[PDB]
Order: sequence, then structure tokens, then C-alpha cells
Amino acid sequence: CPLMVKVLDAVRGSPAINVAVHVFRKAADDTWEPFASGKTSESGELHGLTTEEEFVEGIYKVEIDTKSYWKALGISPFHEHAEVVFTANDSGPRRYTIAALLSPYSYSTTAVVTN
Amino acid sequence: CPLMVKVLDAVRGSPAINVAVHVFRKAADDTWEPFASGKTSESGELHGLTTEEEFVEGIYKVEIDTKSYWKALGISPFHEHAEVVFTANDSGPRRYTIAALLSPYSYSTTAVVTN
Amino acid sequence: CPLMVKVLDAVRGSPAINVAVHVFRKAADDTWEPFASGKTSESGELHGLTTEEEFVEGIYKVEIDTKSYWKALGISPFHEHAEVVFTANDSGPRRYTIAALLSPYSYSTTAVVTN
Amino acid sequence: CPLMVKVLDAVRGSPAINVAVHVFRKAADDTWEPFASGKTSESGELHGLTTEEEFVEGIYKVEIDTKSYWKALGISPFHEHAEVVFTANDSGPRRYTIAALLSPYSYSTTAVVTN
Ligand SMILES: COc1cc(/C=C/c2ccc(O)cc2)cc(OC)c1
Repeated sequence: CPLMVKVLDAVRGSPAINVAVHVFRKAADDTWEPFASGKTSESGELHGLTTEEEFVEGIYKVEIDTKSYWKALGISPFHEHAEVVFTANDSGPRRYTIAALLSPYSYSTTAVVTN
Repeated sequence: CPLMVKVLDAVRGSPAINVAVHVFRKAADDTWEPFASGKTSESGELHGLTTEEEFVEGIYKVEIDTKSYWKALGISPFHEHAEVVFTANDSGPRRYTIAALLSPYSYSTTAVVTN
Repeated sequence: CPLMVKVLDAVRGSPAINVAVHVFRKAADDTWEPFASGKTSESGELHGLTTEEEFVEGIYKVEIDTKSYWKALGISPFHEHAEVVFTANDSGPRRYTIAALLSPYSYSTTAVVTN
Repeated sequence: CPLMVKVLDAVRGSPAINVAVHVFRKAADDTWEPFASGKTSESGELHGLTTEEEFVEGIYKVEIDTKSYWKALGISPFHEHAEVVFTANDSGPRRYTIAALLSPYSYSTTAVVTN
């Protein structure tokens, strides 16, 4: 799988488990079309979102449903979600890991792009 | 201003200057409507986007045009932009500072909310 | 001041107030010697640690006492402190802002260096 | 192994490979004693630092040699290194992952503590 999402919780020092993640791809008319989705595992990871065949060059949006995550833990958060928007390019390496570190009023994200 | 945006460059260790910022607000029909825009100053700050009168309750999206920033510096970065989505003023009027720290393959953002 | 420290709390979305900060400077014998200390204000800022005259070339360590901060708020955090170590003024005198963003199991830090 | 270190590069969007990491444990006389060390792998990870038998409760310091890493890449960095200082507690879960995200003028670190 060429696309993986990993989510960490900076308050508890743990994987962020059971977080909903929605991936979109931008359509010709400039709208976001649903592409893949799931919930993070006990390791904070979401695998199997797509295949090499389906993950063509394009503009993608990964939406991590952070507000619902903080609410489930009884903590008041700021963001509705975290959105990571990027162009997938075949020149670049094959595997994209989108990592996100969550706090109630802050998030960080990085891309780890490897072969 | 009840809404301020501050952007730092983690590669240079400097304010991120001349970064375009676009703010949108969700309309009743759930579409994003333009609300305000501007560019960061030599201090990395963008003041004067709105007024207490105009900054009513709503769901807002602050997009920071990070790709345009990096490309102007000869870096082909990963993200298209950094996008901060939040409900504002739902518990009464507040002052919001959206701070962002940029690297070519990573960003963070935090909100500082005061009375 | 040529050296300023600013600290934010990523859980509350606020300045981190009353955070103790200790600055050390390496001596010729490679031991850390006390250089300056203070506490962050209601704005999360600590000004006036030193002067241009006293802030000579050297290797400095800014320790931010994050454990004491969190414990005062009922959180048992992971780190003892956040420690920022750098050479200063080696390319001529500069102004340094050390910014830190705190969560109970995570911190970040960035330097903004200006003329 | 109850202690693992993972290091990422926020400029290249890659694991930070061949980074020296030194771990210390605080001695009774309040000095730092060498405990374990290594260099990160091609995956940015350093495994096998210690065993459960040797990793007793105590205060530990993980020092990630970031300056040497940036110099090897021809980039001018700010920090001498990144230091992560923490108390290991047997009440807490068994496995400590120290993760660090590096930029030339900024670093972030989080602890992921799991069973
Ligand atoms: C296996 O542990 C990991 C930790 C991390 C940590 C990421 C992170 C991102 C932003 C930050 O501010 C701090 C850490 C990323 C990973 O990507 C495969 C794996």
C-alpha cells in the first residue's frame, strides 16, 4: 500500500486509536471526491487505504477527525479536524506515510516519503 | 483584531514573510465562502483581517499558502497549504492567534485563544 | 534583550504562564555555569534575561522547567524539562527568540534569529 | 527492548539516517553516566539500546546529534543537539519510543509509551 496514516496523541503519549480518517482526491471540476477512509488501529495506524493501481498522480486530502477524538476523551479541542493536502508525484518515492501528532489546541504533521 | 495569523520558517529560523493567507467561513448551505485574506509582514504576522463586528460565530478555515511560499524560495515542498479549521466565538467573542511553523515536508499549527 | 523565551500550552491554547527558565553557558573547562534565569509572564514571555554586553559568544543551554509547569496543573508529564542548546553570536551579535510549545508528552522548540 | 528512538527529517520528508544517539542515566552524584548509544538505521530507527533487565527506574537523557546530521547534508543548523530528559517509571507501560522530528532551526519530540 502506497499510502499509510499514523496518528499520535501528545497528551497521553500514546497512539491515537479509533480516529476516523477520510481521504479525498480532487476531481476535474475542482471538487473533492471521496477516495478512501477508515479508523486508526490500536497502533494508531491505518493501512490498506489504497493500492498502487488506484493511487495515481493527483491532489489528495487526508482529513483526520480530531475533534471527535478529543470529545471521546472528554477534552475540549480547537480544530474541527486536521487536513493534509498534497500532490502525489510519480517522480517521488513510492510510499507516503502521513504522520500527525495531536494536542487539543495544536497539531503537527509530516510526510515520510520512501522507497 | 480578533483574528491574527503568525507564521515562522523552521529552515531559516525566521519569520515567514509574504505568505498569502485566505480565510473562509462556512455558509448556511455548508459551502465555504471567502471571508478575508492578506499576506504576512516582515515580522511573519498578519493583522487586520477582520473586525469584532464582522467576525461572528461560525466555522472558519484559515488557509496558509505554504506551497507558494516554498516555491518562491526554490524548494518543492510536500503540502499544497496548511489549513486550520475551527468553530469561532461559539462560547462568546474571543481573540484568536493562529500560529504556524513551516518546513518543506512538515507543518505545525497551534491556536492561542484569549479574552 | 538579545535573548527572549516564549512558551505556549498546546492543551489550553494559551500562553504558558509562570514557567521557570534557567539559562547556562559553557565555561572554558566545558562545565555548565549559571547565566540567567526567570519566569514567563502572563503573555508566556520572558524578557530581560541578559544584555548585549553580557551575552557574549558561547554555547548556551536554555532549560524550560516543563515538569514543574505541568505538575502545578495536575498533570504528571513525561519530560523533566525542555532543553535548547546552541552556539550564540559566533557569526556576530544576533537577537534570539526561543519559542516552545508544550504538551504533557511532547514539546517542540524553534529559534527565531534576527538582526 | 523497552527503549527505541525514531528520528525524522522535516526538510527532506524522510527518515533521518545515520544520526548519532547517546543515552545517559543520572548517577547518585547527579552526573550523567553513559548508558547506551548507536546510529539510526536506514529507517531512522535505533533498536537494541538496552534490555528490560538493565532499563531500571531512573532519570534518562537521550541526546540526538542533530548538528552533525545537518552539517553532513550541507545545511546550517541552530541546535547543538536535541536532548530528551525523562524519568522511567515502572507504573507506566513497558515500551518507550522517543520520536523526534528535525528541522534546521526547530525540533519536536514526543514519547509514545505502550504495552
Ligand atoms: C513509529 O513511530 C513513529 C513516530 C513518528 C512521529 C511523528 C511526529 C510528527 C510530528 C511531530 O511534531 C513529532 C513526531 C512518525 C512515524 O512515522 C512512521 C513513526
